[PDB]
Amino acid sequence: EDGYDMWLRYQPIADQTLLKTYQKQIRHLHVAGDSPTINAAAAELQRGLSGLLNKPIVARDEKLKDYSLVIGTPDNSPLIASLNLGERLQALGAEGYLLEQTRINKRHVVIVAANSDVGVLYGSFHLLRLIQTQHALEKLSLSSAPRLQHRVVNHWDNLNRVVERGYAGLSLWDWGSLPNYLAPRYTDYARINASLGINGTVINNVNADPRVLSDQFLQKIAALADAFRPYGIKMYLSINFNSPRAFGDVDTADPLDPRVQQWWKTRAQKIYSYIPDFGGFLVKADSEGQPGPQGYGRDHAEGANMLAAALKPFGGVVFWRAFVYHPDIEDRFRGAYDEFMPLDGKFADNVILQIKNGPIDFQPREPFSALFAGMSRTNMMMEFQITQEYFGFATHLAYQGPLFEESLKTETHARGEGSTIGNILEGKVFKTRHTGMAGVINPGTDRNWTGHPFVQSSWYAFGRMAWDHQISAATAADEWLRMTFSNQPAFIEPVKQMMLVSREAGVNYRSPLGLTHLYSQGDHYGPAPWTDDLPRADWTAVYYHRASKTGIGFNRTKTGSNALAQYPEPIAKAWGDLNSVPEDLILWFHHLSWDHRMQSGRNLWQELVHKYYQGVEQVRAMQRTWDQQEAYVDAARFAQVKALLQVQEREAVRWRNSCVLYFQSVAGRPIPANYEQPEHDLEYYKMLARTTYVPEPWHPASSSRVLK
Amino acid sequence: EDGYDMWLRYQPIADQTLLKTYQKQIRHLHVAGDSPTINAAAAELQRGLSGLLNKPIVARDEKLKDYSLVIGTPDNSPLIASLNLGERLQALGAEGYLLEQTRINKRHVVIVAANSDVGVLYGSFHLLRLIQTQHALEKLSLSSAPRLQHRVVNHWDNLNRVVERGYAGLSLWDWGSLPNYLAPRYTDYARINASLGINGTVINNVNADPRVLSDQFLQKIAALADAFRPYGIKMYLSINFNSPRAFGDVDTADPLDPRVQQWWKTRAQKIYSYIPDFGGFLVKADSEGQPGPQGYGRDHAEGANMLAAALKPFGGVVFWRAFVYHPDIEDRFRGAYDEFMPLDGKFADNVILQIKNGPIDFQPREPFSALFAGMSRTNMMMEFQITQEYFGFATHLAYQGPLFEESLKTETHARGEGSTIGNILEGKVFKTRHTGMAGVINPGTDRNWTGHPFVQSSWYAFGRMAWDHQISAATAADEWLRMTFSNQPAFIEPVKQMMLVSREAGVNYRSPLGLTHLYSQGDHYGPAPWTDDLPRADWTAVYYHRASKTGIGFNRTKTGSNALAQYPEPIAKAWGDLNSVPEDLILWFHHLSWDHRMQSGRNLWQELVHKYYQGVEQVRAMQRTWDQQEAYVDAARFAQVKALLQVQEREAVRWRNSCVLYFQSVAGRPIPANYEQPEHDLEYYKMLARTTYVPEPWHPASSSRVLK
Ligand SMILES: O[C@@H]1[C@@H](O)[C@H](O[C@@H]2CO[C@@H](O)[C@H](O)[C@H]2O)OC[C@H]1O
Ligand SMILES: O[C@@H]1[C@@H](O)[C@H](O[C@@H]2CO[C@@H](O)[C@H](O)[C@H]2O)OC[C@H]1O
Ligand SMILES: [Co+2]
Ligand SMILES: [Co+2]
Ligand SMILES: [Co+2]
Ligand SMILES: [Co+2]
Ligand SMILES: [Co+2]
Ligand SMILES: [Co+2]
Ligand SMILES: [Co+2]
Ligand SMILES: [Co+2]
Repeated sequence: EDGYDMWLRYQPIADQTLLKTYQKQIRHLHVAGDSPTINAAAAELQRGLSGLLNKPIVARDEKLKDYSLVIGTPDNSPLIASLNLGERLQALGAEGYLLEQTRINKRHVVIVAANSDVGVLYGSFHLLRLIQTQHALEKLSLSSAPRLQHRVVNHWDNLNRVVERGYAGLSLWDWGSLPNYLAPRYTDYARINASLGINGTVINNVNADPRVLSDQFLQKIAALADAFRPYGIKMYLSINFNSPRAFGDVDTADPLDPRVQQWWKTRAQKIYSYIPDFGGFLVKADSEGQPGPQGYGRDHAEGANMLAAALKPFGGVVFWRAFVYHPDIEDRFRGAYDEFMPLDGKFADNVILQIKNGPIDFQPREPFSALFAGMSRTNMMMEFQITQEYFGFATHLAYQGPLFEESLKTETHARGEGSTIGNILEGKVFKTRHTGMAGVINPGTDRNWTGHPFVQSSWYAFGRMAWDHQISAATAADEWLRMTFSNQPAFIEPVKQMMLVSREAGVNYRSPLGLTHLYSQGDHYGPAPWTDDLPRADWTAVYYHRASKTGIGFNRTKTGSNALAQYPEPIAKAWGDLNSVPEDLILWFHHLSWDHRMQSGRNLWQELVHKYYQGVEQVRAMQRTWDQQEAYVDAARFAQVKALLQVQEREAVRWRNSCVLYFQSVAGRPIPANYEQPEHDLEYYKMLARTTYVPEPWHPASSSRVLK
Repeated sequence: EDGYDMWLRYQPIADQTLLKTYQKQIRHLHVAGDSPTINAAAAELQRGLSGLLNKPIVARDEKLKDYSLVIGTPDNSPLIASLNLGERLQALGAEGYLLEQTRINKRHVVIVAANSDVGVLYGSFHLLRLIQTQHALEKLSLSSAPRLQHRVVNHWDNLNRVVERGYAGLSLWDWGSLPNYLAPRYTDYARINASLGINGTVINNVNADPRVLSDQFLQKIAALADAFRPYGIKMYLSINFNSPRAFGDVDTADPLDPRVQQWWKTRAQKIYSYIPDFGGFLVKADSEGQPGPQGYGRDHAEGANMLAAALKPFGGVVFWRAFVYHPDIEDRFRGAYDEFMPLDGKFADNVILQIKNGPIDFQPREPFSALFAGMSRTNMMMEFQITQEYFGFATHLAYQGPLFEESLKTETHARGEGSTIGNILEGKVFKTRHTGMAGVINPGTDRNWTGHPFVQSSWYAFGRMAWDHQISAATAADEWLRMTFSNQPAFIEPVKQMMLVSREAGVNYRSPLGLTHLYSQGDHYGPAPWTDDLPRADWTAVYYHRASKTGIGFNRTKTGSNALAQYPEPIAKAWGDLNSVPEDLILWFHHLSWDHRMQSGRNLWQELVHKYYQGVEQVRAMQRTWDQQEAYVDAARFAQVKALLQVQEREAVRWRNSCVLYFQSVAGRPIPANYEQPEHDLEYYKMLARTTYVPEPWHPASSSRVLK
């Protein structure tokens, strides 16, 4: 096992009693349809059922035999049509499906029914997953339909093939051999994402390269689009707003100038001639030096709508990112809400505002982005991070399921109780036209796609939740572990719990209690809570925690930046009262004295030390847990994960010592004697921050020759 | 087939008659020894014999059975010792072996015998190779010893894991998980190289990063050395001559300063404490802005000897590169010879001068480096390039076997007939102590290690030629094709001839007739024969061709730069007379009028055009040849090579058109009417040079957003 198949491991069911049962149930595979998508479904079932059931199952269009798996839509399979499923099937829409043990013409059969061909494909993947996870097919009757419209992944890939915040190798897209070489991996990539119901992908960096819109690259991209099409995945591209000028065709990119409007209309026509079902554009504009409307004195609705008007005739959409924040504002936290609230209602119907789960930047824990509960007349979608920019690259084990679950189940009170983030995204709260979530996966050419094996679990969790936002981190992990490693109960429970605690461990050894943004800038690998004196203050560490001799935290109540007033009243009330604010968010909103007593009985200095030390202990416990699993995992992946956990323990100790000693130097309070005193002093950890290798090809820190 | 196994494909022998014969001859594997090296040999024979013979062959130490493969040395295998091989074994030295079908106490055996364990390992790989190439074991009696001491590969890997002139992915060395994670791939890398007899590797960029000498990185590198050691491969490191300054320990790097001498001796001690059999140092100094002794007003002997004094007590050596040339000389061709000739005999016995095959920079054809025939009191070694910096990156098929053979069989007349480069390298011509050959392979994390499947053939040939410098390109291709693809004679012949013509095709469409250095600067992917006006002229294209309305070529005779006088008399004569100079080198030494008549009857302009058009035709012929092999090759690799050849044809045409149109614009002569006239003009090809994607992560050109 080298991880190439990820969770699509079609190995014979290990439980022999169960294997026999499946073997009696699925003896033939009946597929009448022959469209590309149906063919892809048949091909997956054929390879999947043959592997899992350890016998040759070939997809065939023949007279129905007893004990068959029959797939199709009423339109492409007369057998499925004969069941007259009616309303039951129809309610499942354009992507849903029904899996049911039933009878046709007296024959025993298990049907993968749907209204569309992509519905059959999704249904087929679920059929396989049931087997992969050793669920019973007897009396099977289940239907499912996705709860969000655009379920997409994002790749921050540069055209040179280096991935920004990419810890799993070079970009998968081999531009030098495209379009001529349709590599097998492009199809496997499609199969991975289709297996989760992911129906779209942005293959290029948001720090966007204009070349993607030239003929040279559109031919390459079209070949990728072709490979992805039979698997229901639409192609999207990140665009550079200054494209008209980069191509030398117009002396401005002002969205109100007719020549600019025409440039993009003509370019959309060119794109659509290459990729007739192109999904549309992802846009990072007027943020971190990236070009945008405000550079021409226009607003984000004006810029987005101009792009949207160009794509509208072709059915394309603009995913316009809300990750915007000007250096001059008093509180970065407030930024996005204050930028976009005045524009609510001004965006065209095929513009969707793509918002990170939190107001800052993918930190281990952030409160929900206020825009989610505030924008009532604009299409929204979520942006989550899978690649571990802030969770330890490819060396740290960190299942992100819980982060996503936490976010999606957060009650916002936008329109009273029941206004969870998930319900907002689905369109149940504010009535909206387009819904979705995007996941920044940043996989690469490493054999196992994600570098660290467990980053696969995050990918998985993300994909499952995009399909159904109420799926728990626990459910997703159970499924993933069974598909990826083993169906042994003794293995699943400990390793699932290990996965479930990994995120919190990553909070604890880095920045607990509402602390945030304590990373080495700008690589983000290691600790650097002392960071100051950067061109922009809101990229430093001290800006956020505002530690002094008397206290720590950032005042976001009515007496401070009043960011709490950007939230619905019940959240503002709960978070602004020291009696009710969750301790896991406290320092985001309150500047508190070191003597403040926490729920545990410890003072805030004590509780900070306790959490940092807890994070390291949690990693050490993960080590012990993983070591007890050697009998259930293959030798190669076992050794790799064991080794990576050793690296993570070493770094978590470095994180703990660096942060505790730094905050000690400011607070001037001792570390309690029941905690192991750090091996060295604060200057040594500063030196370690300057010299400890940063393991990412992209960030310049990896080339740093600093040795002192 | 995804190329991960390279030429060590242990699939069952297809010829059933042959298979039975091998199955009757090798029924058991007898191994008495148990050292790490013998264990690795035994492991290789076990996996190899089992796969090739399609039956379980397990290494055992037991009472000898009839029809056994018996391996060992007289010291570790009583059975081998009982044969009293004597003088037969003595002639094999420290790395040689004997392969022989014989008898031990009545029992039919085949022995792999040597004086050392590594000799047994090398012999074990040859035994496998015999079987892999379907050679008969009956009456087998052969011996072999390497002809060069230091057979190494070079990795231009940066510590961020980007490879300089790297077309095959990221660096193999995963510094973020080292030393903790001993990846299986590290062992497979060792197996690949040991299979060829390669006993050394320089893992880091010659543009050297001083971090490799820090404890942080030495701990990581030692884990690599540990993995490489049982395979007989020693560890070497490129060094930065300014390291004492970079570490902040001394205020100069002057080699005559006692503090600097002491810094390197103390650092050597540190290195050997981690790696007790460390091979030594590779050094790029006073070249292309890299630091060196001349930066302190010292010479290369003074610099090299100071490093050599530090390594001497530990047995280490210094590979000092002669790739040096300063911008204000009249003729870069003369550079290295004028730099090093005055230092002949001034280098310590553990310094070896590492010299490129030619005096410029790995161009598709270069005459031999004059230093090989001139230095008589200095250890020398060859530097060859495998990675296709100048042969089309990972998209062009360019077997380098013929280049290496051409070089190694070149008569220099240094000391009579038989003064071939190969014979000089062996130490027979000048009587030197330390000999070798280095190969710049630059593989990466791509699944097939080399990107383009055929780059594996060039690595293969290099290693075989490092073992025996008289091995032909034809022989190495025959072996490689059989090991990599098929033993079918109808496949071997045409694909072997295709491989053999590929180098020459790459000369023809780029720079035939002694033209050189016509590449886009400084990425090197595409044509740019117009290149001028760079910070230094010797990095441009016009500097070399000197094309004008009246002629082309560079005068290196007595009436020009007189670089020919740097060669032995007979060579200068032959190359300096228009009657005897090879046409494949003519423009290196002579500036000729466009009306000069060539051997073919064509004038020089006509011949120029003919060659450029010939190169494209040769690529088209390679396409047709490869299409005829579909029945013999697995579908995946077949499709991949088919597609790459399409990219190569497109590029070859771009090269042909760009060059023919450029030289036409200078010469003012028509392209003869029988040739397909390019439809676009020269300005268009200049535009394509600015905008055609450069497929390499490392060079900045791949990030170029130029669109016009
Ligand atoms: O969210 C912000 C990040 O975008 C920022 O990342 C920066 C990207 O550009 C790099 O050149 C910088 O080094 C790096 O800091 O980091 C700060 C964070 O607030
Ligand atoms: O041999 C010379 C090369 O070394 C040179 O390659 C240069 C390497 O440094 C890069 O930064 C430059 O861009 C590149 O030109 O090119 C010319 C060749 O003569
Ligand atoms: Co894995
Ligand atoms: Co980059
Ligand atoms: Co645990
Ligand atoms: Co206290
Ligand atoms: Co290959
Ligand atoms: Co680099
Ligand atoms: Co041919
Ligand atoms: Co003419």
